[PDB]
Amino acid sequence: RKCNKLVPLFYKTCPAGKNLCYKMFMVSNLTVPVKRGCIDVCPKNSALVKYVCCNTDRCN
Repeated sequence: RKCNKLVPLFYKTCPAGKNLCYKMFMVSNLTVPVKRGCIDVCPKNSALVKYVCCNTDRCN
């Protein structure tokens, strides 16, 4: 599967060695949208980057 989104106008896929996907943003740093990538596990988030992890069609 792949992630059909990463930013407000971006999209990308992944290999078979990853697991899900997550759009990494900032906490009120810029605005909300920033970037995204693949993932292997999704525990919790942090107070520095918005780790929006998901395994839906927009990720896994």
